[PDB]
Order: sequence, then structure tokens, then C-alpha cells
Amino acid sequence: KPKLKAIQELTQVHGFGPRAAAALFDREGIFTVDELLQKADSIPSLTDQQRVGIKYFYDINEKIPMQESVLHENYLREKCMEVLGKDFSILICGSYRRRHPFSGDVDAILSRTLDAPPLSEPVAATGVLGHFVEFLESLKYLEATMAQGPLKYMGMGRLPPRINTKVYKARRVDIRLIETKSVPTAMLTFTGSKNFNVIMRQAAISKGYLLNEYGLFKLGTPEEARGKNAGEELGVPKDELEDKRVEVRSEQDVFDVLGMPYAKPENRDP
DNA sequence: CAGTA
DNA sequence: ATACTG
Ligand SMILES: Cc1cn([C@H]2CC[C@@H](COP(=O)(O)OP(=O)(O)OP(=O)(O)O)O2)c(=O)[nH]c1=O
Ligand SMILES: [Mg+2]
Ligand code: NA
Repeated sequence: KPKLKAIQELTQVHGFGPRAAAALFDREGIFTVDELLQKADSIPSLTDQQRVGIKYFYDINEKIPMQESVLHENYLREKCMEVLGKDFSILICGSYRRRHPFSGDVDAILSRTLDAPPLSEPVAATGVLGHFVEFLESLKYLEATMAQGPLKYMGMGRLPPRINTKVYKARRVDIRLIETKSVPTAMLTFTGSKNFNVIMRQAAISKGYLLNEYGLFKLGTPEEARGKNAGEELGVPKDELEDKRVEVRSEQDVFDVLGMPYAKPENRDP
């Protein structure tokens, strides 16, 4: 049992799951978070992402008050306009959009507007997420990176000091780049809650649909339906899946097609 | 697969 | 339930 308490302890750190916690206990004799923090630098196996979880342990365990999330929203929207221009927009989802007084992180969607001209390739292929991230890094807002690819960024963002002088904690910031036609389904997914998404996706299954952030897809009967995911690359469904899309313009559209009563974001905590 | 949205 | 990065 000694290593069971250790695992439950060590998995409190961002980037450490049961597997990594066991290795720490067995190969390092480390059994407390406090020891992990004091020793991390002398452990070479740790990845760059685990190192961020350790360095920002204090900040990461503090919740963000709604008033500060409003400031992150305004900041990201302004910087988006400055460096990407009017073709793009930022929307903050997660527990903030569900109107919780506190949130664990900042969940942002970056997407092209309905008015922006259509592209000839997936928007992710333009490198735009990386350009936006570099801009935020030059401003010293983004100060550490956990993971980054062409669709999803996870890092630590800190609002600049405001003038007495107010100094802010670094916060977990997640940015997802989403195609225009996928925005209504991405708003559903990234607003959650987690349990709400599972319930709605189960409802889809029962009616012969696939629901994800990219769309609502009508698969048909259980047999007609029959490797990384259901069939998307760079944020775009493969043609065979795209052909199944039921176009939607609003969250309400999705509730309606699935025969579920509409719920406001603040009522999505089952 | 591990770990996190 | 379904998905992205390492
Ligand atoms: C974990 C998880 C999350 N999601 C969606 C649904 C929510 C958003 C945000 O995730 P968060 O963990 O930040 O959720 P949040 O509700 O924003 O709460 P915090 O206040 O940030 O903890 O992602 C999911 O589909 N499957 C999952 O396993
Ligand atoms: Mg969140
Ligand atoms: Na963890």
C-alpha cells in the first residue's frame, strides 16, 4: 500500500499519471509531491511538459475568479485582432461560459468568421495557431509551453501587471483552432461540462449519429456505421465522413436533432 | 499507449 | 464519448 498513497499524491502534479507516479516511487524512491519539486532538476527522464507542471505547481492549484477570466477574454480578443486581423475571432468557453464564479483554466476557441473568405486547405495548415502563439510569447503573456501542435496549444499565460501595482498569477491557457463550419459543435464540446458531453454523445449514438467538436454526422444503422479518431485530419473530416454531416448553425440545432431539451450553458452541470 | 481536454 | 500531442 505505501506506493498507493504515493501514486494518489504524485498524480496531483500536471503531467503525471499513475504510470509516471509508479516509476518515480520505484526508480527514485520519491513518495511525496514536496520531494518531487525539490528534486525535479536532478531527474533527467522527466519530459518538458512534466517540468512545467512542477515549476508552476503553486499557480496551477489556484482557481481563476470570473473577473480575471473577463480580462483574459478581452486580452486574447485584442491581441487576435492586432496580429491576425478581422478574419479571426476568439471565444472563451469552459466553466467560465457556464457562469461559474471560479474556473480551473482558460478554454479558448480560435476560428475564422462567417464573413472571412474560404481557404483552399485546412486552416491549421496555414500555421496560424503558431503565429498567434509566437505573438503572445513576444508580449510575455505566454511564458511556458506544455504541448503544442497545429490544432491545440496548452501553456501558461499571465496578464501583464496593472497600475498600487497588481501582479497576476500565471494561468493554464488552452487554445483550440477550429474550422468555421465546426464552430457551433465546438462551442458545445469546449463548454461542457465533461459529463454533459458524454450524455449528449450517448444520445447521438442511440439515434445513429456521431457527435464531436467538428460536427454532427448521421451514420445510419449500427451496421452501416461499422485509427486515431473517427476520421479527421488537421481538423477536417475525411470526405466519407464529411458526406454524412448534418449542417448546424446553433447549439440549439444539435439539441433539436437529438431530441433533447435545450439547456443554457449555466445548466450544463449534470 | 499516457496524460489531459 | 471522443479527441490532440508526446
Ligand atoms: C476533461 C474533459 C473535458 N472535456 C471538454 C468539456 C469541458 C472542456 C474544458 O475542459 P476542463 O477540463 O477545462 O473543463 P471545465 O468544465 O472548463 O472546468 P475547469 O473549471 O476548467 O476545471 O473540455 C471533454 O470533452 N472531455 C473531458 O474528459
Ligand atoms: Mg476549463
Ligand atoms: Na496529474
